Parts: sequence; structure tokens; C-alpha cells
Amino acid sequence: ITRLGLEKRGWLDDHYHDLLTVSWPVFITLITGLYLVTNALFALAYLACGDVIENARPGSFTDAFFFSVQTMATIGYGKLIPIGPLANTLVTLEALCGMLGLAVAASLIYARFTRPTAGVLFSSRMVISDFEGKPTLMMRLANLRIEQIIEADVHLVLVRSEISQEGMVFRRFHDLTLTRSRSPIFSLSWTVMHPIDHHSPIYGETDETLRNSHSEFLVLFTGHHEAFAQNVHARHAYSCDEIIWGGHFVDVFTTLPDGRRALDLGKFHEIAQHHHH
Amino acid sequence: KPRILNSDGSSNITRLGLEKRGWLDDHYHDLLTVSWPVFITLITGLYLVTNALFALAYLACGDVIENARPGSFTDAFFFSVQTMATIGYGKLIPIGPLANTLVTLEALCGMLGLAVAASLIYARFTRPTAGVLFSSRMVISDFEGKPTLMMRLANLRIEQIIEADVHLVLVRSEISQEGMVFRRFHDLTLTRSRSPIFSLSWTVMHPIDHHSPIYGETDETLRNSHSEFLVLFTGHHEAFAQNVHARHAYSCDEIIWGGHFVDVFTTLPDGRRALDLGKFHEIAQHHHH
Amino acid sequence: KPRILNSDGSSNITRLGLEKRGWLDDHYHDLLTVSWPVFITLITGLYLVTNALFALAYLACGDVIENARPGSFTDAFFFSVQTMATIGYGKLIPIGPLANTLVTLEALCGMLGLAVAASLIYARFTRPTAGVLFSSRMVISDFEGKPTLMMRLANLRIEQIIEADVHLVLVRSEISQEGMVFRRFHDLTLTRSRSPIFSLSWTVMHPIDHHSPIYGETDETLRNSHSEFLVLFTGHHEAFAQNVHARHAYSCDEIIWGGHFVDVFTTLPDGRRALDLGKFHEIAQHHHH
Amino acid sequence: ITRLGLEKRGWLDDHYHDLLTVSWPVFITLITGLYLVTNALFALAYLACGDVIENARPGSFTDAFFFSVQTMATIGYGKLIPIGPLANTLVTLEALCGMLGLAVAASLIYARFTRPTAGVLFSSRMVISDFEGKPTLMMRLANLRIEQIIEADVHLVLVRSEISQEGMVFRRFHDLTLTRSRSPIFSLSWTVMHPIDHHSPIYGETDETLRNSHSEFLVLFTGHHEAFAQNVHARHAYSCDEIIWGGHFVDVFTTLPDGRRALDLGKFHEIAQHHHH
Ligand SMILES: [K+]
Ligand SMILES: [K+]
Ligand SMILES: [K+]
Ligand SMILES: [K+]
Repeated sequence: ITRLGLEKRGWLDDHYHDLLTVSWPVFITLITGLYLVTNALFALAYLACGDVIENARPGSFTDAFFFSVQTMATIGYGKLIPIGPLANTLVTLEALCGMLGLAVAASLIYARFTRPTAGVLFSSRMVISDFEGKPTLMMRLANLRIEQIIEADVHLVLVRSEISQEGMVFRRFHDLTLTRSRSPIFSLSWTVMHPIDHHSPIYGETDETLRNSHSEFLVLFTGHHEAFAQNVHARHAYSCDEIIWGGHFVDVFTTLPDGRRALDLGKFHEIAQHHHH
Repeated sequence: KPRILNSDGSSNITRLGLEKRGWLDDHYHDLLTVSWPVFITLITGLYLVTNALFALAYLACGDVIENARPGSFTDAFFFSVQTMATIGYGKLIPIGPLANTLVTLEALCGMLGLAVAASLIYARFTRPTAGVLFSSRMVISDFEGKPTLMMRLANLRIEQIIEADVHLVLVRSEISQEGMVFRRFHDLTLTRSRSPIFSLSWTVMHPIDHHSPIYGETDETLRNSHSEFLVLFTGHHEAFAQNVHARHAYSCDEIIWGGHFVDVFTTLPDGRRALDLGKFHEIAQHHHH
Repeated sequence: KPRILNSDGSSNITRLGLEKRGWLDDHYHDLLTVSWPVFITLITGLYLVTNALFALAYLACGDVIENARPGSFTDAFFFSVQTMATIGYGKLIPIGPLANTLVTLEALCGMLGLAVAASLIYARFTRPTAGVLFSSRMVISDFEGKPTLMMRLANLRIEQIIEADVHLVLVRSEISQEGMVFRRFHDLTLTRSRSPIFSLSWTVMHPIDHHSPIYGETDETLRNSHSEFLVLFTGHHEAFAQNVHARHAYSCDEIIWGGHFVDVFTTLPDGRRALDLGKFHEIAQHHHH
Repeated sequence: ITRLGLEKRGWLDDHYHDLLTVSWPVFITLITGLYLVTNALFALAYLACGDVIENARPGSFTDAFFFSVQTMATIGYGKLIPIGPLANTLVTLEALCGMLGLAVAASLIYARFTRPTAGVLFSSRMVISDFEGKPTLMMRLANLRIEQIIEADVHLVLVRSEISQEGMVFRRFHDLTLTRSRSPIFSLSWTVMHPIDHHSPIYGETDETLRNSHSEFLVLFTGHHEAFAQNVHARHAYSCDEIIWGGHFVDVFTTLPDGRRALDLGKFHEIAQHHHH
């Protein structure tokens, strides 16, 4: 949806987010590029001063570009030294830039290092089938890394359209009661279940009624990943179509032919359903 | 009437325990708060002056800058720069134990300088603004058949804030049994104090039922107690992959009894909707004949 | 009997969804986990080889290293180093557009190299260990007149951990009405699950009252359900000024029914107490005639 | 209390904590020092190779020290270049060190920047006096900075010795119920109160009984300081002696002679007490 006020950019809000999200190769290409053009600009600036670089072919961009590069990176070989206030002032400027550039490039790199992905797999569907004697809404999550997640929290939120007394129709949110919503240590898989008891918002609902109310289900996951020593977040949304009534997730905890327990995420998205003649 | 809290949630009271600075509390905050243009200017500033100070220190040792014009500040200044930034061309080289001891020291300063400047730059990167807009006013009107205190927030960025929650706190003066007058905070029960995905607009509501601290209050009674309303919002901003928060405060005057916020969406010429934050602060009201 | 959870709380199950690496998931974790000696060795390693690769790249361009011995790796290698580290003495200077394009590139690599190495070093600094010791066993004995599941932790550092809390979770196999067998977690009610200042030792307790998942269980019954006990501890370590956590797990075999932990303090020759972590795992038991 | 197992140091546990806590001046002196001795060692190493530094007085420490300094800092003037595999290998080594050194020195500096003090003042005493009709245990906190603290939490914990049924005497903790324990925005002062109702652990206690049980009171404060954009922690402990029975804190919110409201922390530690003829 379009906004009408100040829809784009601001302070510390250039496409800086892009430098945080984009792929490493693209990130390195952007930096490398920004590195070359800046040395291209200083190279010109030196030429715009005439022949202020000793031992350099007059009016040559090359020798001027490489002089810049040797100044900014602070390599300072010594054959291409500066000449006269003009060059020595651009050098002072270019010295500061390379320092700021490094400072920045290091900031962005450490940042990108600290915004890791949750590495959490969400089942492609939800199911509503009996558990402990009651119809239950379920879905499951799997930890795709060997590192464990500490203090994992999950929320199952129902979003649908309802009518107020004043006659207004708005989107209402419902944090659904889970049998377990907190997991001290998340390591493998976790089946999140919502018992549909008399207190449930979807009690008495059917696939049809949920469609009418434009019902949707949000799953929000958060925890402290040991792999990154910092919190991670992940979420998924499910529409009515993605709910398998009568479905039962296929166990993923396999017992190996040789007395060992194993987890086979290959069956993670499998649902067992009964068929009628 | 002095408002205890400003609109941006800050305090409007004077401090008499006046104690200026401390350790790690110089302008360390002024470098993290100020704007980039100023931040950069200040840094460049400390950069030039620092090189200036050294340039002089070399002159105090007389002529210790080989291949440099005697007494020249220019030549000593550019020697400093070349040294501190570690460019080290080779023409201006030092001379004698004195010049070389400054070099060693100046080398450490530029080293520490880079480290500090890199810290500041990163830190400034880790204090993103929440980009959350508060409605200029609050309103009290019917929702689900009950008078409800309302106000709203809007996300000013395209990226969404998740695991967001809000706090609506009443602040007023009261009198204890011991006949003491004090200011007491009352966290207000919201119909919903969390938003899984905060992406457009959100109308926060406080039903004024029997359990409410303002149950039975009126514009007059709220005024006499000097009632104000504080709002804290927090969330995880995906844009920066880190948490953010926002605060706002309202006085009795900013409550429109009977008002209702107006739908914030318009229709572009083609026909598709669009959040018109221009109407975000608009409030509908019934006018009597 | 395969124990679902290892003692250090990790999983003892095999993964068949075998998918090795990804992005930002190379050995990025191996550099953060490994030991300093290895970390440094690996870095030094990548440092030498990288300079080695460039040294060769210059040789491919023939003789472009002025004042360097033709075909010499040694001279080209030390040119690389001098360039990448930006020392730039002045004797080995480049020659021709080819040599100068490598220099420009090598300058960027060392630049990025420093940034990365500085990141890793800082990161490794931000993953402190909790330095928390778990008792090798658990015990079930009377406290306040009730059988109580107990275990204890000890701080292995002089600095204290504050705002600490612990979690004792039972993990066992159960059968649903639909006749399904699954593993269910049961967070256990502790007499106290928080420690304001964790500095010495702490005995965590779970009274086994009517509300307990192990109310009425025995060593036999726990075994049949393959019951295990998971413990998570977290706190703010003042030593590093950041949060830390620790995990441990126990099997039925590690519960000493009737046992009691022994006071962990001794008496030095002078006469003052001292936490003897040597007795930390000791358990008193009554022996029958 | 002395520990008996492995009482001192370990990995990433050198007196590194000291480098994090110690004062800046001392920190800079330690770094500067570590900077000089390292260049003193390399200087020697070059001498232990003979005269491998061109244009340098033979066997001279000075010229060798400064050569090192010019190598490590990567200034590389060019008059003191290296000579023969020995020098060129120590240079490669010293190049790596300066890089690691900078990397480290920057780590420590940014760290020290991110472990700020809460800047919270605790009243020097506690009081037990009537509030809303009940005897109440109180104390107060003040924010010593203008920046505000978000999501401030405070706990008042009673620690005293009690006897179990098994006859064992141990230290029991009691998280005391506060009238308000959470403050969304902490800006000035905050009086933390514990109503001593029938449910209170100190109900019916006197100064004498609290002394016998070796009662103590812990106050723990935490919140997100805007000044540092990161959490802060502070705590204080109070003994029975520091409880003023019948005391009343002197209001600190002053009304300025000119219609303005002011906070005068000068009276923060003042308690009003009644006196008998
Ligand atoms: K350099
Ligand atoms: K140089
Ligand atoms: K040079
Ligand atoms: K030279």
C-alpha cells in the first residue's frame, strides 16, 4: 500500500538496509565499486591541479589513480609523492576518507555478521485432528542447524474479520492457547498444538466459516540461537486453504535399523489422511 | 499549565541535583546523537587540530623533519598527516631521537583514533529510530458498547516491526489517607497490547469499564488531578534487525470526548488504496444544532 | 540405553535431513568456537597463503616488481606483504599497469581482511562461557516434609552472575488417547527459580506434590517412560557485562533416591571457610544393616 | 570465600576483565605499554639477526626500535628497509601483529564503550511508615542522567535465615510484592513501596525479630537506558540497621519560586522522623 506523507528514505536510511541484506558477493562488489570510483574522483582532483604528483606521466589518469590508491590505502610507496599545497591538502583529505571508509566497511561487515537467520523450517501446512480427545490445530517447526536455540517462544495467532456492536467490521487478533508455547531448549522438531476447547476462538468453526471471516494464522518464533549468541526471529502465515482437516503429521523421529534414534526432516511436510471408498 | 510530560514523552521538570559530566560521559553522547554532517565535521575537526598539535610539537624540537622547509608549519603539518595516517611517503622522514619518539606516539594515536572512530560509527548504526508516528490526539468513544480511550500509531517505514507491544499509562496526582499528595502511575488495560506484525496503522484501545482508573472521570475531574497519559511502544524492527522503542505523552486537552479517528485510506486515480498519513491525525465529531 | 539428551544438554539423535553448509555458515562458526591458539593459527595461515597467492599473481605478469630478483618468490612474497599490510617501504615498488592493478586490489583485500579479523575477534569476545558447574547427580529426599527432586549449580568464577534463573524440565514418552507415542516436556515447579546474586552454590528444588508430573513415580516407572531431566540456567554475568546461559541433562540413573547433597564448605588451617567444589558432587546416603 | 578446584584464570579469562573495568587512563597506559615492549622485543629480534636493517647504526637499539615501530604501524618510511630473509620474515610477522593488535585494541575499546553504568542513585536508607493505611517498607531510586530508562524493573528481595521441618537452617529469599514494580519510562525519582499486609513475609516482624533472622534487603534494578541503547543493571543491599521505622522520605519534587516544577536530589537521602519529649 502506498503512503502519502514522506514515503521514501531519510537519515541513516539511505539504501543502507540494502547493504545489510544483499548477498556477500554483491556486497563486496558494491564496496569494491565504491572503492574504485572514489579513487577515480581523487585521481581527477589531482589532475585538476595540474602536475602536482612527482614522477607521474603528466595528465595521466593511471598514474593519478594509482597515486590516490597508494595514498588512501596509506601504502605510500614514495615514488609518486605529492607536490605543493594543492596535492598535500587532497592527501590530508584522502587520508581521512580511507580511514572513515575502513571504519564504515568494518561497521557494515560486523553488522551483517550480527543479523543471522533463524534457520527454522515451518511445516507447509497445518492440521486439525484429535489429540488427547479434542480436535486440535497443529503445525510444526524444525531447527535446521545443529546449534540449539535457547528460550524459544512461539505464538499461534488467528487473524479474522469480526463485527463490533457499533456495526464496524475490523480485523481481530487472537493469541491462541498452546499446550506448550515456551521451550527452554529447541533442538530438533516441535509440534505446536492448539486444543480447540470451549474457550477457543475457532470452536465450532468449519472450513467454510473460517473462509467467510477471512481467517488467517500467524506463527511467530523467537529464541536465542547459540550459533550466533543473539536472538533470532522467524514467522509464517497460513491461509484456510493450508489447513488439512483430519490430517496427522507423519512422525519424523525414526528408529535407525541399528538401535539408534534419528530425525528425518524429509517427512516433515507429510500429512496422513484417511480416504473413503 | 506546566505539563509534567512533554509530547515526546520527555520530562518537563527542572533538575536541581545539577551535576554535569563524568567518565565515558563527556560528549560521548553528543557524538552518538548529533547528525552525520555534524558527526563528520566534528571528526574531521578533531583530525585536523590533532595533526596541527603534532606539527607544532615537531617544530618545538627545531628542524627534525628531513627535507622539510625550516619553521614551516605546512611542511610539518603534512609530515604529521603522513605519519599519523601511516602513509609514510619517504621524503619528509623524521630526524633524531626526538622526532622519532613523536612518530612512535603519533602512530599510536592514529591507531587509537581509527578504533574509536570505528566504534562511534558502529554505535551510531545501532541506535535506529523506531519511525513510529503518534496521533496528535486521543479520543474517548464507544467500542463494543463501552466508552473507550483511544489513540493510534503508524509505521513510517516500508519495513515492518514485529513482536510489537504498547503501554498506555495514566499519570495523575492523588491524595493518600495520610493526607499526602503524590503522582501515581496506572498501567491501563488495553483490548490488545501487542501487534505480531506492525506494518500500517494501529488503533490502541482502553475500555473504560468498572476496573478502569478513569471510570467515571470527566474532562473536569481529569484536569483537577492533572492527569496525563504516557505511551511506550517497542518492537523488533526487521529493517535494522534490532529492537526499537518510541514514547509519546498526552495532556487532558488532547482528549477529544466523542471523537472518532477517520479511516486513513484514500484512493489513487487508478483505483488502488493508499495510507494517507495526512488524515492520520483527523478526528470526526458530531456537531449540535 | 541411548540417552535422548547428553549430559551437556545437547541432542544424542542422528540427523537425516543432512544439509551441510550455507551462507554466512561456512566455518564462520568454527572460527568463533575454536580455541585462541587455533584461531590465531588459522588466521596467520590464511594470511600467509593469501600473500602467497598474490606473490604468484605478480610473477604471472613477469617481472613487474622493481628492484626485485627475477622469478624470485621470496622477493615477490615480501612485496605482497609490504603492499597488503600497506607498509610500503619503497624499494620493491610495482611496475606497469598490471602490477599496479594487483596492488590496488591487494590493498582492498588487506583492508577487508582487517575488518573481518576485527569482527571475529570481537565476536569471540561476546560469547563468554557461563562458568557454571552442575552436580553430577540429582537427588530425591525430604525438604519441608516432602519428597523433593534436587540438583545444584555452582559459580566457577569470582565475579557474580545476577538476575539468574533456572529451568527444570522433565522429558518422557507418553501415550495419547489416540494411542500415539510422543515425547512431552513438563516444566517443573521449583521452590525458587531465581537467584538475585548467584555467587557460590545453589540447590534447586522441585517438591513432588500432587501437582507434580512425577508424583507417585518410582525409579522403575521413570525408567519405563524413558524420563530425562533438562536444566537451563541463565543470568547476567557482571564479569563480561553480558548475559550467559548453561544447560545440563540427567537420566533416571543419575537420581539418587534418598540421597542428600553434602555441605560444600571446609575449613582452612587458619580457620576460615572455603567452598570445596571437591565435595560439590558428593552425596550422603543411609546404608542398611 | 576461597574455592578449592580451579580458583584462578582460564581461557579468554586472563585479567581481560581488568582491561574492561579499569579506568581509561590506566587502560591507555596498559595499551601504550604493551605497544612499546612489543616493539622492544621485535627491535631485539632484529639485532639477534645482526645488521639486517639498512641505513641503521649497527647494534643500535634506537634505530631498531624505530624501524619496528615503522613496520608494525605500517608507516614504512623507506630509509630503514629490511635485509635478507631474516628481517623480511620478522617484518611479515610484525605486520600480522600490528593488525591483530589494532583489531584487539579496537575490540576492547568498543567493548568498554558498551558496558555502561546504570547511573542510578539508591536512597541510603529504607523506611517503614504508613501509606494508604498500612505500614509500608520503602526506599527510592533516582535517575542521575537526563536520558531516560525504558522498561525499568525493580525487585525488593528479603533474605533471612529460616528453619525447615527437617530442622535445617538455611537462607530463604522472598520477592516482596511492590505496589509498582514495572515502570515503562524511568526519568526522575521512584519510590518503591512494599505494603506489609497479612501476606507479607515481614508482617508482624519488628526491628528485633529481623535482626535475629539476619534479615537483609536486596534491591535489583534493570532497564534499557536510552543513553547507551542497551540494558543496564544496578543493585543495593540494606541491613536491618538501615531501616528507619516511622521514617518518611522528604519530598524531592520542589515547586520553583517561579511556577516551575523541579527535582532536588539534594534531599534524596533525607528522612523525617518524629521526636518525643
Ligand atoms: K600504511
Ligand atoms: K609507506
Ligand atoms: K615509503
Ligand atoms: K623512498
